[PDB]
Amino acid sequence: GIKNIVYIEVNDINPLNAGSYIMDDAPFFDYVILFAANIRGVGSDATLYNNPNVQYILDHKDTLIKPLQDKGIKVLLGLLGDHTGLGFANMNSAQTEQFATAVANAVSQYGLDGVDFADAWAEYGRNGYPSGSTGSFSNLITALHNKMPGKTITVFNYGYTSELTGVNSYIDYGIYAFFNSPSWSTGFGMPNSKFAPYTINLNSAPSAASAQLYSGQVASKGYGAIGYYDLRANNIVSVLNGVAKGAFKSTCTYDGNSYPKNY
Repeated sequence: GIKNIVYIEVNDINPLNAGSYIMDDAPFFDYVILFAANIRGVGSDATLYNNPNVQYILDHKDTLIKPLQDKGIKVLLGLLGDHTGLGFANMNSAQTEQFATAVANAVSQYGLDGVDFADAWAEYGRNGYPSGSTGSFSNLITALHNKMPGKTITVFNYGYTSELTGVNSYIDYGIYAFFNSPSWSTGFGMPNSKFAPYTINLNSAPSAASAQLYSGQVASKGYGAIGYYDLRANNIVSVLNGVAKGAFKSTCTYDGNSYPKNY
């Protein structure tokens, strides 16, 4: 049961567009990631910051999130560094529990299905924060798991993720971080059934022939997911139908609904 996991840049793209692709009377995509809320060091606090676009979607969850979940799509909050020098991987123990508390609170408050960690753009070490890893990234996954054990946690395989092997039982999926070409390996010791070794950039899209070939390999090699980054509001069905044929022996169709970002 390969899962299709798509990241949506909510600064540009209305997440409802993920619901416009259909394969076998179900949404093509199984997980939608609202990319992204940020971790921000503010003095000695580790903070969760939702920019106006993220916060608008969360404030309008009944119209911008719930319709996806009503279709059976799991909707996750993306988490990304934001240039303050503090990131997932250089926190002390107090900051780790602060950030875990903030994230779990966001998931419960907005009725989300989980979170995705993308350890990018933290600019580790700026503003007096540690320049290297403190080992906090593994403790953060454990803290968050303990606060919300039935919710999904995915990890984009970028940054300090190599440290996560000891905690990987708490991680549902890992996603390969480079686009349009598979790497037949996994990060942080994940089994193949919990990894996407192939991640399609839906903005700078590959050919449908490359998507069908590589997705068929994802399936025949027993991997459990395929990643998709930057679904836009155009009709990208030729690529997704390539995957449907390759990985799912099926087809994917587009319903024509291009949802605007008018907020």
